Amino acid sequence: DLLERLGLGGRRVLILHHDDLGLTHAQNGAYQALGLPTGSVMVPGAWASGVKGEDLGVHLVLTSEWPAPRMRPLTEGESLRDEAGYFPESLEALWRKARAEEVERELKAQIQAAAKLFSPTHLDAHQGAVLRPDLAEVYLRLAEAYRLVPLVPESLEGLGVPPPFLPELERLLYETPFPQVRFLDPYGLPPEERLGFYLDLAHLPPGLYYLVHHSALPTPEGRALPDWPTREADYFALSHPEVRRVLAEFHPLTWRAVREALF
Amino acid sequence: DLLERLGLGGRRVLILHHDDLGLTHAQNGAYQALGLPTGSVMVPGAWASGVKGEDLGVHLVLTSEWPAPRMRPLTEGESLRDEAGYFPESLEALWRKARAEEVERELKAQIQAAAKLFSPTHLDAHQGAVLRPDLAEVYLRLAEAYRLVPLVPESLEGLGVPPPFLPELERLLYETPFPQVRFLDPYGLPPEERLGFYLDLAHLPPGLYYLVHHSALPTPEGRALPDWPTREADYFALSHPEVRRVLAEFHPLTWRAVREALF
Ligand SMILES: [Mg+2]
Ligand SMILES: [Mg+2]
Repeated sequence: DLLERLGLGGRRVLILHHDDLGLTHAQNGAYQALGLPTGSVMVPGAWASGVKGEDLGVHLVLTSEWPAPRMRPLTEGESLRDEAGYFPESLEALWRKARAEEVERELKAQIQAAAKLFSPTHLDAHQGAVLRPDLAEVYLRLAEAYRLVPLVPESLEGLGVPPPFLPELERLLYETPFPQVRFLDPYGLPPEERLGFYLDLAHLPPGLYYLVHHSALPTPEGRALPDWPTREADYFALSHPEVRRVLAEFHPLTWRAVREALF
Repeated sequence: DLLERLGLGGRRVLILHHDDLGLTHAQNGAYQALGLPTGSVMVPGAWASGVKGEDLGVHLVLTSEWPAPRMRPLTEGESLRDEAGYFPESLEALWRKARAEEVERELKAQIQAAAKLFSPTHLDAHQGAVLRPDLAEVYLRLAEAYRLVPLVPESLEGLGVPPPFLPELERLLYETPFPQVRFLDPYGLPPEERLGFYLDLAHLPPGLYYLVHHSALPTPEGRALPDWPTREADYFALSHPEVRRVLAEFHPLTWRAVREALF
Protein backbone atom coordinates (compact mmCIF):
# COMPACT_ATOMS: atom_id res chain seq x y z
CA ASP A 1 0.00 0.00 0.00
CA LEU A 2 2.79 2.39 0.86
CA LEU A 3 4.65 1.16 -2.24
CA GLU A 4 1.35 1.75 -3.98
CA ARG A 5 1.20 5.40 -3.21
CA LEU A 6 4.88 5.73 -4.15
CA GLY A 7 3.94 4.09 -7.45
CA LEU A 8 6.21 1.21 -6.59
CA GLY A 9 3.54 -1.48 -6.25
CA GLY A 10 4.68 -5.02 -7.04
CA ARG A 11 8.36 -4.01 -7.15
CA ARG A 12 11.22 -5.32 -4.95
CA VAL A 13 12.19 -2.29 -3.00
CA LEU A 14 15.08 -2.03 -0.53
CA ILE A 15 15.91 0.34 2.30
CA LEU A 16 19.61 -0.32 3.01
CA HIS A 17 20.28 1.09 6.49
CA HIS A 18 23.60 1.92 8.19
CA ASP A 19 23.36 1.64 11.98
CA ASP A 20 25.47 3.06 14.79
CA LEU A 21 26.72 6.11 12.96
CA GLY A 22 28.45 8.41 15.42
CA LEU A 23 29.75 5.60 17.58
CA THR A 24 33.30 5.42 16.25
CA HIS A 25 35.42 7.15 13.74
CA ALA A 26 35.53 3.86 11.78
CA GLN A 27 31.73 3.72 11.42
CA ASN A 28 31.49 7.22 10.05
CA GLY A 29 34.45 6.24 7.94
CA ALA A 30 32.51 3.47 6.31
CA TYR A 31 29.48 5.60 5.88
CA GLN A 32 31.57 8.18 4.01
CA ALA A 33 33.39 5.51 2.00
CA LEU A 34 30.41 3.45 0.97
CA GLY A 35 28.60 6.16 -0.84
CA LEU A 36 25.07 5.10 0.24
CA PRO A 37 22.44 7.45 1.55
CA THR A 38 20.74 5.83 4.54
CA GLY A 39 21.75 5.51 8.15
CA SER A 40 20.92 6.68 11.61
CA VAL A 41 23.14 8.50 14.08
CA MET A 42 23.63 7.82 17.79
CA VAL A 43 23.35 11.31 19.22
CA PRO A 44 25.37 10.47 22.31
CA GLY A 45 28.22 9.09 20.18
CA ALA A 46 31.48 11.07 20.24
CA TRP A 47 31.33 11.32 16.42
CA ALA A 48 27.65 12.14 16.08
CA SER A 49 28.64 15.63 14.89
CA GLY A 50 31.00 14.27 12.21
CA VAL A 51 28.29 12.77 9.93
CA LYS A 52 26.52 14.26 6.98
CA GLY A 53 24.08 12.84 4.46
CA GLU A 54 20.83 12.87 2.60
CA ASP A 55 18.97 10.05 4.34
CA LEU A 56 19.85 10.37 8.02
CA GLY A 57 17.72 9.46 11.05
CA VAL A 58 18.13 9.37 14.81
CA HIS A 59 19.31 5.96 16.22
CA LEU A 60 17.78 6.21 19.73
CA VAL A 61 19.95 4.94 22.55
CA LEU A 62 19.24 3.76 26.04
CA THR A 63 22.02 1.20 26.53
CA SER A 64 25.78 1.20 26.21
CA GLU A 65 27.11 -2.39 25.86
CA TRP A 66 30.80 -2.11 25.18
CA PRO A 67 33.53 -1.89 27.75
CA ALA A 68 34.50 1.20 25.58
CA PRO A 69 33.60 3.54 24.00
CA ARG A 70 30.60 4.08 26.27
CA MET A 71 27.81 6.72 25.96
CA ARG A 72 26.06 8.81 28.69
CA PRO A 73 22.48 10.12 28.79
CA LEU A 74 21.74 13.64 27.64
CA THR A 75 19.23 14.21 30.45
CA GLU A 76 19.82 13.61 34.10
CA GLY A 77 17.09 11.09 35.11
CA GLU A 78 18.53 8.47 37.47
CA SER A 79 16.56 5.58 36.07
CA LEU A 80 18.62 5.81 32.84
CA ARG A 81 22.16 5.47 34.15
CA ASP A 82 24.15 2.54 35.60
CA GLU A 83 26.18 3.67 37.80
CA ALA A 84 29.25 5.36 36.47
CA GLY A 85 26.44 7.38 34.86
CA TYR A 86 26.59 5.52 31.53
CA PHE A 87 23.53 3.96 29.92
CA PRO A 88 23.03 0.35 31.26
CA GLU A 89 25.12 -2.35 29.57
CA SER A 90 22.11 -4.64 29.03
CA LEU A 91 18.43 -4.41 27.99
CA GLU A 92 17.61 -6.43 31.01
CA ALA A 93 19.10 -3.79 33.27
CA LEU A 94 17.35 -1.07 31.29
CA TRP A 95 13.91 -2.71 31.26
CA ARG A 96 14.04 -3.52 34.94
CA LYS A 97 14.73 0.08 36.03
CA ALA A 98 14.01 2.86 33.46
CA ARG A 99 10.91 4.94 34.17
CA ALA A 100 8.87 5.95 31.12
CA GLU A 101 8.82 9.76 31.74
CA GLU A 102 12.60 9.75 32.14
CA VAL A 103 12.96 7.84 28.87
CA GLU A 104 10.63 10.16 27.01
CA ARG A 105 12.66 13.19 28.17
CA GLU A 106 15.88 11.50 27.05
CA LEU A 107 14.49 10.65 23.63
CA LYS A 108 13.06 14.10 23.08
CA ALA A 109 16.49 15.37 23.95
CA GLN A 110 18.21 13.00 21.51
CA ILE A 111 15.84 13.97 18.67
CA GLN A 112 16.15 17.69 19.25
CA ALA A 113 19.85 17.52 19.49
CA ALA A 114 19.89 15.57 16.19
CA ALA A 115 17.84 18.20 14.44
CA LYS A 116 20.64 20.65 15.24
CA LEU A 117 23.08 18.50 13.23
CA PHE A 118 21.35 17.24 10.03
CA SER A 119 17.75 16.91 8.87
CA PRO A 120 16.50 13.73 10.51
CA THR A 121 14.14 11.67 8.33
CA HIS A 122 13.32 8.73 10.50
CA LEU A 123 13.73 7.15 13.82
CA ASP A 124 14.80 3.76 15.11
CA ALA A 125 16.23 2.17 18.28
CA HIS A 126 19.61 0.58 19.12
CA GLN A 127 19.06 -3.00 20.40
CA GLY A 128 15.29 -2.44 19.96
CA ALA A 129 15.37 -0.96 23.49
CA VAL A 130 11.94 0.57 22.83
CA LEU A 131 10.55 -2.99 22.91
CA ARG A 132 9.13 -2.61 26.44
CA PRO A 133 5.42 -1.81 25.64
CA ASP A 134 5.49 1.24 27.86
CA LEU A 135 8.35 2.74 25.76
CA ALA A 136 7.20 1.45 22.38
CA GLU A 137 4.19 3.64 22.99
CA VAL A 138 6.54 6.57 23.65
CA TYR A 139 8.55 5.72 20.49
CA LEU A 140 5.58 5.83 18.16
CA ARG A 141 4.09 8.87 19.79
CA LEU A 142 7.39 10.73 19.37
CA ALA A 143 7.71 9.75 15.72
CA GLU A 144 4.36 11.27 15.00
CA ALA A 145 5.01 14.40 17.08
CA TYR A 146 8.28 15.09 15.21
CA ARG A 147 6.99 13.99 11.80
CA LEU A 148 9.75 11.35 11.52
CA VAL A 149 9.07 7.84 10.18
CA PRO A 150 9.72 5.07 12.69
CA LEU A 151 11.09 1.64 11.94
CA VAL A 152 8.20 -0.83 12.37
CA PRO A 153 8.80 -4.48 11.44
CA GLU A 154 6.01 -6.49 9.74
CA SER A 155 6.31 -9.24 12.33
CA LEU A 156 8.35 -9.43 15.47
CA GLU A 157 9.13 -13.14 15.18
CA GLY A 158 12.89 -13.72 15.48
CA LEU A 159 13.61 -10.48 17.28
CA GLY A 160 13.83 -12.20 20.69
CA VAL A 161 11.17 -10.01 22.27
CA PRO A 162 10.55 -11.13 25.88
CA PRO A 163 7.20 -13.06 25.58
CA PRO A 164 5.39 -11.04 28.25
CA PHE A 165 5.76 -8.03 25.94
CA LEU A 166 4.17 -9.75 22.95
CA PRO A 167 0.48 -9.23 23.76
CA GLU A 168 0.76 -5.39 24.00
CA LEU A 169 3.32 -5.04 21.29
CA GLU A 170 1.21 -7.08 18.83
CA ARG A 171 -1.55 -4.89 19.98
CA LEU A 172 -0.18 -1.44 18.99
CA LEU A 173 1.76 -2.87 16.04
CA TYR A 174 -1.62 -4.01 14.63
CA GLU A 175 -3.18 -0.65 15.53
CA THR A 176 -0.49 1.59 13.98
CA PRO A 177 -1.16 3.73 10.84
CA PHE A 178 2.56 3.38 10.18
CA PRO A 179 4.03 1.43 7.23
CA GLN A 180 5.79 -1.76 8.13
CA VAL A 181 8.90 -3.20 6.58
CA ARG A 182 10.03 -6.75 5.99
CA PHE A 183 13.00 -6.80 8.37
CA LEU A 184 16.42 -8.31 7.64
CA ASP A 185 19.38 -8.66 10.03
CA PRO A 186 22.60 -10.41 9.00
CA TYR A 187 23.92 -9.51 12.49
CA GLY A 188 24.08 -12.73 14.51
CA LEU A 189 25.39 -14.54 11.39
CA PRO A 190 29.08 -15.66 11.10
CA PRO A 191 31.36 -13.04 9.38
CA GLU A 192 32.59 -15.35 6.65
CA GLU A 193 29.07 -16.04 5.43
CA ARG A 194 28.25 -12.36 5.04
CA LEU A 195 29.13 -12.08 1.41
CA GLY A 196 26.79 -15.00 0.61
CA PHE A 197 24.07 -13.40 2.67
CA TYR A 198 24.19 -10.27 0.54
CA LEU A 199 24.49 -12.22 -2.71
CA ASP A 200 21.40 -14.24 -1.79
CA LEU A 201 19.28 -11.16 -1.53
CA ALA A 202 18.96 -11.71 -5.27
CA HIS A 203 16.50 -14.46 -4.48
CA LEU A 204 13.96 -12.38 -2.52
CA PRO A 205 10.47 -12.05 -4.03
CA PRO A 206 8.78 -8.60 -4.52
CA GLY A 207 8.02 -6.55 -1.40
CA LEU A 208 9.46 -3.76 0.74
CA TYR A 209 12.65 -4.79 2.53
CA TYR A 210 14.69 -3.19 5.25
CA LEU A 211 18.21 -4.42 5.61
CA VAL A 212 20.48 -3.12 8.31
CA HIS A 213 24.29 -3.13 8.28
CA HIS A 214 26.96 -2.09 10.77
CA SER A 215 29.81 -1.41 8.33
CA ALA A 216 32.94 -0.02 9.95
CA LEU A 217 36.35 0.50 8.38
CA PRO A 218 39.06 -1.88 9.47
CA THR A 219 40.86 0.31 12.03
CA PRO A 220 42.69 0.09 15.38
CA GLU A 221 39.93 2.20 16.91
CA GLY A 222 37.35 -0.04 15.24
CA ARG A 223 39.03 -3.24 16.45
CA ALA A 224 38.60 -2.20 19.98
CA LEU A 225 34.94 -3.18 19.48
CA PRO A 226 34.17 -6.85 20.29
CA ASP A 227 31.93 -7.29 17.22
CA TRP A 228 34.43 -5.88 14.77
CA PRO A 229 34.69 -8.95 12.61
CA THR A 230 31.06 -8.72 11.83
CA ARG A 231 31.20 -4.92 11.27
CA GLU A 232 34.10 -5.30 8.79
CA ALA A 233 32.46 -8.11 6.94
CA ASP A 234 29.49 -5.84 6.32
CA TYR A 235 31.86 -3.22 4.95
CA PHE A 236 33.79 -5.53 2.63
CA ALA A 237 30.65 -7.32 1.40
CA LEU A 238 28.96 -4.05 0.54
CA SER A 239 32.06 -2.96 -1.40
CA HIS A 240 32.17 -6.16 -3.36
CA PRO A 241 31.28 -5.66 -7.07
CA GLU A 242 29.01 -8.75 -7.01
CA VAL A 243 27.02 -7.37 -4.12
CA ARG A 244 26.80 -4.02 -5.77
CA ARG A 245 25.23 -5.63 -8.77
CA VAL A 246 22.68 -7.55 -6.62
CA LEU A 247 21.76 -4.31 -4.76
CA ALA A 248 21.19 -2.55 -8.07
CA GLU A 249 18.40 -5.05 -8.73
CA PHE A 250 16.24 -3.39 -6.09
CA HIS A 251 14.54 -0.09 -6.44
CA PRO A 252 16.47 1.83 -3.73
CA LEU A 253 14.27 3.79 -1.33
CA THR A 254 15.11 6.46 1.26
CA TRP A 255 13.10 7.30 4.39
CA ARG A 256 13.17 10.87 3.15
CA ALA A 257 10.99 9.73 0.24
CA VAL A 258 8.71 7.80 2.52
CA ARG A 259 8.38 10.76 4.87
CA GLU A 260 7.33 13.09 2.08
CA ALA A 261 4.57 10.64 1.35
CA LEU A 262 3.28 10.29 4.97
CA PHE A 263 3.68 13.74 6.50
CA ASP B 1 58.57 24.73 50.76
CA LEU B 2 56.58 21.78 49.44
CA LEU B 3 59.79 20.50 47.91
CA GLU B 4 61.18 20.97 51.39
CA ARG B 5 58.56 18.80 53.11
CA LEU B 6 58.88 16.12 50.41
CA GLY B 7 62.56 16.07 51.25
CA LEU B 8 63.37 17.22 47.76
CA GLY B 9 64.57 20.80 48.31
CA GLY B 10 67.42 21.52 45.88
CA ARG B 11 66.62 18.75 43.34
CA ARG B 12 65.47 19.10 39.73
CA VAL B 13 61.97 17.66 40.03
CA LEU B 14 59.55 16.92 37.21
CA ILE B 15 55.87 16.10 36.99
CA LEU B 16 55.36 14.83 33.41
CA HIS B 17 51.61 15.12 32.73
CA HIS B 18 49.67 13.45 29.83
CA ASP B 19 46.57 15.47 28.89
CA ASP B 20 43.22 14.66 27.17
CA LEU B 21 43.26 10.96 27.95
CA GLY B 22 39.85 9.50 27.22
CA LEU B 23 39.51 11.78 24.18
CA THR B 24 40.51 9.32 21.50
CA HIS B 25 41.60 5.77 21.29
CA ALA B 26 44.83 7.20 19.93
CA GLN B 27 45.53 9.11 23.20
CA ASN B 28 44.81 6.19 25.45
CA GLY B 29 47.04 4.11 23.19
CA ALA B 30 49.89 6.53 23.62
CA TYR B 31 49.49 6.44 27.42
CA GLN B 32 49.88 2.65 27.48
CA ALA B 33 52.64 2.80 24.88
CA LEU B 34 54.61 5.22 27.08
CA GLY B 35 54.09 3.36 30.35
CA LEU B 36 54.27 6.52 32.49
CA PRO B 37 52.11 7.03 35.49
CA THR B 38 50.77 10.59 35.19
CA GLY B 39 47.92 12.06 33.13
CA SER B 40 44.31 13.19 33.46
CA VAL B 41 41.14 11.99 31.83
CA MET B 42 38.33 13.91 30.03
CA VAL B 43 35.39 12.18 31.67
CA PRO B 44 32.95 13.15 28.94
CA GLY B 45 35.30 11.49 26.48
CA ALA B 46 34.18 8.36 24.75
CA TRP B 47 37.31 6.52 25.95
CA ALA B 48 37.17 7.77 29.49
CA SER B 49 36.47 4.27 30.81
CA GLY B 50 39.34 2.65 28.87
CA VAL B 51 42.28 3.98 30.90
CA LYS B 52 43.98 2.77 33.98
CA GLY B 53 47.28 3.74 35.59
CA GLU B 54 48.72 4.74 38.92
CA ASP B 55 48.68 8.53 38.69
CA LEU B 56 45.44 9.66 37.07
CA GLY B 57 43.53 12.86 37.65
CA VAL B 58 40.44 14.35 36.22
CA HIS B 59 40.96 16.69 33.24
CA LEU B 60 37.78 18.81 33.73
CA VAL B 61 36.10 19.96 30.59
CA LEU B 62 33.81 22.90 29.88
CA THR B 63 34.58 23.36 26.17
CA SER B 64 34.54 21.26 22.99
CA GLU B 65 36.74 22.97 20.28
CA TRP B 66 36.79 20.47 17.41
CA PRO B 67 33.98 19.96 14.92
CA ALA B 68 34.24 16.29 16.04
CA PRO B 69 34.77 14.49 18.33
CA ARG B 70 32.65 16.75 20.50
CA MET B 71 31.78 16.32 24.24
CA ARG B 72 28.43 16.97 26.10
CA PRO B 73 27.80 18.16 29.69
CA LEU B 74 26.92 15.37 32.13
CA THR B 75 24.33 17.59 33.86
CA GLU B 76 21.69 19.57 32.11
CA GLY B 77 22.42 23.22 33.09
CA GLU B 78 21.56 25.42 30.10
CA SER B 79 24.44 27.79 30.37
CA LEU B 80 26.93 25.01 29.73
CA ARG B 81 25.63 24.07 26.32
CA ASP B 82 25.45 25.59 22.85
CA GLU B 83 22.82 25.29 20.87
CA ALA B 84 23.28 21.68 19.68
CA GLY B 85 23.79 20.75 23.33
CA TYR B 86 27.56 20.52 23.24
CA PHE B 87 30.08 22.37 25.33
CA PRO B 88 30.84 25.58 23.60
CA GLU B 89 33.64 25.71 21.08
CA SER B 90 35.61 28.65 22.58
CA LEU B 91 36.55 30.04 26.03
CA GLU B 92 34.91 33.21 24.80
CA ALA B 93 31.58 31.55 24.08
CA LEU B 94 31.86 29.84 27.45
CA TRP B 95 32.93 32.73 29.70
CA ARG B 96 30.22 34.95 28.27
CA LYS B 97 27.42 32.55 29.37
CA ALA B 98 28.45 29.92 31.93
CA ARG B 99 26.81 30.26 35.42
CA ALA B 100 28.97 29.32 38.40
CA GLU B 101 26.35 27.16 40.18
CA GLU B 102 25.84 25.09 37.01
CA VAL B 103 29.62 24.80 36.40
CA GLU B 104 29.92 23.53 39.94
CA ARG B 105 27.25 20.84 39.46
CA GLU B 106 28.95 19.84 36.24
CA LEU B 107 32.49 19.58 37.54
CA LYS B 108 31.14 17.80 40.63
CA ALA B 109 29.42 15.36 38.28
CA GLN B 110 32.60 14.89 36.32
CA ILE B 111 34.53 14.25 39.51
CA GLN B 112 32.09 11.67 40.87
CA ALA B 113 32.06 9.87 37.53
CA ALA B 114 35.87 9.82 37.46
CA ALA B 115 35.94 8.19 40.94
CA LYS B 116 33.95 5.31 39.54
CA LEU B 117 36.57 4.61 36.89
CA PHE B 118 39.89 5.03 38.75
CA SER B 119 41.57 6.62 41.77
CA PRO B 120 41.91 10.29 40.92
CA THR B 121 44.85 12.10 42.47
CA HIS B 122 44.59 15.52 40.86
CA LEU B 123 42.48 18.07 39.14
CA ASP B 124 43.21 20.14 36.06
CA ALA B 125 41.15 22.06 33.50
CA HIS B 126 41.07 21.58 29.79
CA GLN B 127 42.09 24.80 27.96
CA GLY B 128 42.24 26.39 31.47
CA ALA B 129 38.51 27.06 31.26
CA VAL B 130 38.60 27.69 35.01
CA LEU B 131 40.54 30.96 34.56
CA ARG B 132 37.38 33.05 34.92
CA PRO B 133 37.92 34.17 38.63
CA ASP B 134 34.54 33.12 39.65
CA LEU B 135 35.18 29.57 38.44
CA ALA B 136 38.80 29.48 39.55
CA GLU B 137 37.35 29.86 43.02
CA VAL B 138 34.90 26.97 42.41
CA TYR B 139 37.79 24.89 41.14
CA LEU B 140 39.99 25.19 44.24
CA ARG B 141 37.10 24.71 46.61
CA LEU B 142 36.36 21.40 44.88
CA ALA B 143 40.04 20.40 44.97
CA GLU B 144 39.69 20.95 48.72
CA ALA B 145 36.35 19.18 49.04
CA TYR B 146 37.60 15.98 47.33
CA ARG B 147 41.18 15.85 48.54
CA LEU B 148 42.73 16.15 45.04
CA VAL B 149 45.64 18.47 44.32
CA PRO B 150 44.76 21.22 41.77
CA LEU B 151 46.98 22.35 38.94
CA VAL B 152 48.18 25.82 40.04
CA PRO B 153 50.95 27.63 38.09
CA GLU B 154 53.63 29.94 39.45
CA SER B 155 53.27 32.66 36.82
CA LEU B 156 50.19 33.14 34.70
CA GLU B 157 52.21 34.80 31.91
CA GLY B 158 51.47 33.68 28.33
CA LEU B 159 48.27 31.79 29.15
CA GLY B 160 46.28 34.49 27.34
CA VAL B 161 44.20 35.37 30.41
CA PRO B 162 41.78 38.22 29.56
CA PRO B 163 43.60 41.14 31.23
CA PRO B 164 40.77 42.15 33.56
CA PHE B 165 41.05 38.71 35.24
CA LEU B 166 44.71 39.04 36.28
CA PRO B 167 43.95 41.02 39.44
CA GLU B 168 41.52 38.47 41.02
CA LEU B 169 43.52 35.50 39.81
CA GLU B 170 46.65 37.00 41.28
CA ARG B 171 44.89 37.53 44.59
CA LEU B 172 43.64 34.02 45.05
CA LEU B 173 46.70 32.58 43.42
CA TYR B 174 48.50 34.41 46.22
CA GLU B 175 46.18 33.32 49.06
CA THR B 176 45.95 29.65 48.12
CA PRO B 177 47.67 27.11 50.44
CA PHE B 178 48.10 24.89 47.39
CA PRO B 179 51.54 24.45 45.83
CA GLN B 180 52.32 26.18 42.51
CA VAL B 181 54.23 24.41 39.75
CA ARG B 182 56.51 25.71 37.10
CA PHE B 183 54.37 25.30 34.03
CA LEU B 184 55.90 24.04 30.76
CA ASP B 185 53.94 23.43 27.56
CA PRO B 186 55.50 22.66 24.17
CA TYR B 187 51.94 23.00 22.75
CA GLY B 188 52.30 26.00 20.42
CA LEU B 189 55.82 25.08 19.22
CA PRO B 190 56.15 23.53 15.71
CA PRO B 191 56.01 19.68 15.46
CA GLU B 192 59.46 19.25 13.91
CA GLU B 193 61.13 21.18 16.72
CA ARG B 194 59.53 19.21 19.57
CA LEU B 195 62.46 16.76 19.85
CA GLY B 196 64.64 19.79 20.54
CA PHE B 197 62.28 21.14 23.20
CA TYR B 198 62.57 17.91 25.15
CA LEU B 199 66.34 17.64 24.94
CA ASP B 200 66.69 21.32 26.06
CA LEU B 201 65.21 20.37 29.36
CA ALA B 202 68.74 19.19 30.24
CA HIS B 203 69.44 22.90 30.78
CA LEU B 204 66.88 23.44 33.56
CA PRO B 205 67.83 24.59 37.13
CA PRO B 206 66.40 22.99 40.27
CA GLY B 207 62.70 23.63 40.87
CA LEU B 208 59.28 22.04 40.60
CA TYR B 209 58.40 21.61 36.93
CA TYR B 210 55.01 20.57 35.44
CA LEU B 211 55.47 19.39 31.86
CA VAL B 212 52.23 18.69 29.92
CA HIS B 213 52.23 16.49 26.80
CA HIS B 214 49.43 15.38 24.42
CA SER B 215 51.05 12.26 23.10
CA ALA B 216 48.87 10.28 20.74
CA LEU B 217 49.57 7.29 18.48
CA PRO B 218 49.58 7.52 14.63
CA THR B 219 45.94 6.47 13.83
CA PRO B 220 43.13 7.31 11.39
CA GLU B 221 41.05 8.19 14.42
CA GLY B 222 43.95 10.20 15.89
CA ARG B 223 44.40 12.09 12.67
CA ALA B 224 40.78 13.16 12.65
CA LEU B 225 42.05 15.80 15.10
CA PRO B 226 43.48 18.91 13.40
CA ASP B 227 46.35 19.14 15.88
CA TRP B 228 47.51 15.52 15.35
CA PRO B 229 50.91 16.47 13.96
CA THR B 230 51.89 17.87 17.37
CA ARG B 231 50.25 15.08 19.41
CA GLU B 232 52.25 12.51 17.48
CA ALA B 233 55.35 14.66 17.81
CA ASP B 234 55.07 14.45 21.61
CA TYR B 235 54.74 10.70 21.33
CA PHE B 236 57.86 10.25 19.24
CA ALA B 237 59.83 12.59 21.47
CA LEU B 238 58.94 10.86 24.73
CA SER B 239 59.58 7.41 23.24
CA HIS B 240 63.02 8.50 22.08
CA PRO B 241 65.86 6.96 24.27
CA GLU B 242 67.73 10.32 24.32
CA VAL B 243 64.72 12.11 25.73
CA ARG B 244 64.02 9.32 28.22
CA ARG B 245 67.61 9.68 29.45
CA VAL B 246 67.28 13.45 29.89
CA LEU B 247 64.04 12.91 31.76
CA ALA B 248 65.87 10.38 33.91
CA GLU B 249 68.12 13.19 35.30
CA PHE B 250 64.97 14.54 36.98
CA HIS B 251 63.39 13.29 40.12
CA PRO B 252 60.02 11.97 38.76
CA LEU B 253 57.22 12.99 41.10
CA THR B 254 53.65 11.77 41.01
CA TRP B 255 50.63 13.85 41.90
CA ARG B 256 49.81 10.93 44.19
CA ALA B 257 52.91 11.60 46.31
CA VAL B 258 52.02 15.24 46.43
CA ARG B 259 48.56 14.35 47.62
CA GLU B 260 49.58 12.33 50.73
CA ALA B 261 51.93 15.14 51.71
CA LEU B 262 49.01 17.68 51.73
CA PHE B 263 45.79 15.92 52.80
MG1 LIG C 1 22.59 0.10 17.04
MG1 LIG D 1 43.15 19.50 27.39
